[PDB]
Amino acid sequence: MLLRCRLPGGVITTKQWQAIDKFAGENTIYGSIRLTNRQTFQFHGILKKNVKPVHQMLHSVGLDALATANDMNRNVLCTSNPYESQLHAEAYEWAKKISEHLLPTYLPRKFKTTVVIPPQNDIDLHANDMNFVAIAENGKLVGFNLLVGGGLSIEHGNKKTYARTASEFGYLPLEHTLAVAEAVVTTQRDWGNRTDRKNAKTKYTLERVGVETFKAEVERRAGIKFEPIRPYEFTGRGDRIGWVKGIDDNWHLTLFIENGRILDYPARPLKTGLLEIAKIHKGDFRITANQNLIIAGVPESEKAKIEKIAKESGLMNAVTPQRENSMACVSFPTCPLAMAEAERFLPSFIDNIDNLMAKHGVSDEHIVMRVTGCPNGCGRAMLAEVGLVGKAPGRYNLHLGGNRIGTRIPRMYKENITEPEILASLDELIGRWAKEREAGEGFGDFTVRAGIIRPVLDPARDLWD
Ligand code: SRM
Ligand code: SF4
Ligand SMILES: [K+]
Repeated sequence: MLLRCRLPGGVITTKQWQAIDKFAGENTIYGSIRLTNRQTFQFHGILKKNVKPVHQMLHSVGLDALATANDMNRNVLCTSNPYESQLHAEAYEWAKKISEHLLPTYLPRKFKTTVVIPPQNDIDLHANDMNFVAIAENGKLVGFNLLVGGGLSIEHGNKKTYARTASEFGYLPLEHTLAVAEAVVTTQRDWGNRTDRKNAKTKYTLERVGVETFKAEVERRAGIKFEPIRPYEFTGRGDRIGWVKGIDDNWHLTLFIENGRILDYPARPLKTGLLEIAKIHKGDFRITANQNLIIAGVPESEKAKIEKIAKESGLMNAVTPQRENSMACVSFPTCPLAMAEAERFLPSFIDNIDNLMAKHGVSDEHIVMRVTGCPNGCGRAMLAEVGLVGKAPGRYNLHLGGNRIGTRIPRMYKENITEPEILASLDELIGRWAKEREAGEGFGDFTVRAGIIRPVLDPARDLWD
């Protein structure tokens, strides 16, 4: 009653879309397509009668789901809508090559990989084991900076677990990408703590052996020496909602989809709308790491026809910058591990946050705000400026002090509190931010600067109070 597709970089054809739309509507309990924050999609509630039909459906359009249980990798991410549009094709080709290279070495724990195009960190590289940060010259990839060892999962009350950001190893020319990817994976395979499953992730391996030790073994196995890191900076993690110009005469329409949940709602036929777009659209779709959808490669002559369907179906309903930059995991009703609501909580929670932002005169601003239903961390709250981590029904740990670009873990601020208490705290804090912030200063950076919360500087040692 849960299927998830392999879909490197989130790129899905309109023929593939029509097939998964038909299956979702006819052969699942919930009737939805759920976009995931690893750039793929899920069905919910597949009856026993429809388990063979769904793998045959995927195969009929060239898709595979083939998970996982004995076979550990997850979907390889790729920046969906780079500002330098010409870089996407090559970066996506490399995400596909890496994905195919790592198809079945049993790993100690699942392993997550990304291809990132600065200045966008939409794929949230610090949540991932292995990250290839693209470096380009003259519109062509020349190589990657490698960052290793991110991961967000924690267990409540267990100070031996922690979220960790990823560590820079150095730069590699493009030709060494697959050798380096294999070397990182096999080093983790060999050095990971297999016995203790809560200690098996690469983030723990790196802390046990040291970054230089792991890096040296990767160099030896890959047959390379890393070069110094080549400069890169991120400016944000959000999607580019609306129309942006791509390559040639093409345009990309990114649609905000709340929680990535695609279903026909009253007066908002989101699912039928996307089907009608799939039937006329000349290009592909791209599922983003923010659970949104890009209608990619629209010729200028077709913009008006695509926008008409999107507007009439509810897919272009205006929301605040705050809502565009908020995210939650699935949680209830389908997740067996859920402690508190996330997806079903987020719309009314952000309604309340929207009122606080307006009350303090910052309705045009945003705070990267995420809700995760339990500390496994799928909603990526442990990279948010404001993160909520489910503890029990209606109760969350409130974390503060991440940043807009996702390079710092937020420390826990208040433990095991309800929504009214969270909103009361955030009302006070957003008020202070609005009045005391420096020009362009984000909410998370402010809570650190103003001494509201201490920063997390070295998570393996200082995440836990
Ligand atoms: C759908 C998604 C959340 C979303 O709203 O988008 C999701 C949903 C679930 N995740 Fe995940 N995870 C999703 C991204 C993540 C991420 C974020 C990311 O990868 O960018 C994390 C934190 C990053 C990390 O791994 O450190 C994440 C860490 C987990 C973990 C904890 C892993 C660990 O190291 O301890 C579990 C539990 C487990 O593996 O035992 C888990 C388990 C689950 C399961 C399958 C629960 C289960 O084991 O039975 C969830 C199914 C819920 C449902 O009913 O659909 N999921 N999960 C994401 C699907 C991504 C995908 O296509 O593969
Ligand atoms: S964070 Fe917990 S509740 Fe949310 S989807 Fe992941 S496992 Fe389920
Ligand atoms: K979304």
